[PDB]
Amino acid sequence: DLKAFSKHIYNAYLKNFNMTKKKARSILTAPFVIHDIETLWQAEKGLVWKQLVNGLPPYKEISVHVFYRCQCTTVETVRELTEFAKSIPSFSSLFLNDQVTLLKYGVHEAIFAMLASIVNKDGLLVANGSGFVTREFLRSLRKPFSDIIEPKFEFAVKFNALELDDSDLALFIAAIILCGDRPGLMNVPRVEAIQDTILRALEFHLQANHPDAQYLFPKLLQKMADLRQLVTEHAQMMQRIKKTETETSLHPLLQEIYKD
Ligand SMILES: O=C(O)CCCCCOc1ccccc1CN(Cc1ccccc1)C(=O)c1ccc(-c2ccsc2)cc1
Repeated sequence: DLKAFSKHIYNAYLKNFNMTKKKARSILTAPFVIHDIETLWQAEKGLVWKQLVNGLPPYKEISVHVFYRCQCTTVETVRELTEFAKSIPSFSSLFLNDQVTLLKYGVHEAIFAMLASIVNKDGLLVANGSGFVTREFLRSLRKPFSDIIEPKFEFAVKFNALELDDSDLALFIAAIILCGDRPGLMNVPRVEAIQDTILRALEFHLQANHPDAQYLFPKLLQKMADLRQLVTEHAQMMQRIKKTETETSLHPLLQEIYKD
């Protein structure tokens, strides 16, 4: 019963996401390194990006350009997370408006967790694993763009120290999205009941896949709390960019996510 619930979620994870954590870490341990303006120009003229540079909004400056590449990945990851959730029968049985509520308030927590896999202390992978942007370069961008990036590195390296595999992540992501505390949810008891079953699946999976791990499941529940604070800080910083970087465009889907 529950063993099949989990594997249904695991198959949805493998089907709807392109790069696994296993692949990400193997690459991280070669990609073209982006560490300065010159290598960023070469990467944009040399590497193959999911989003064609010509499709981005008009050029404004280096910091803004990186910010647009950031939006490309988060919007692409929202797309995959939406198909991942829709491949979960219990998620698809909710009314469409509750599905949107859960994605609206959940995808960024999910993004900052799942994409921790492509990050290490030195930087993170870009361009489908073909590039590697250095943390030092991202820190050298001008405020406020350097400010929004650093907190995610601190989380990702502490998160990666838990050594979750893709099977753990699949359940963990499902649990983030199916969260009963999201504002404006219609059928709270149903979402709460689904989240509880996912968490029960998570614990059963962990104690089998990580029999010698100490306190791993409560450690992950604390990371769910951390992610909420991370996203809260992120949304505050995004509202400051909207306010004072009027020249910077925001993808319409993210405008809808941050509309409040
Ligand atoms: O709110 C939104 O969704 C839009 C506003 C996002 C602003 C904050 O974005 C980031 C902050 C910290 C780290 C990474 C990202 C963005 N990001 C997702 C992510 C990956 C790991 C962990 C958490 C998130 C990326 O994958 C990424 C893609 C491209 C580049 C790049 C390309 C050429 S020069 C730089 C750099 C990063």
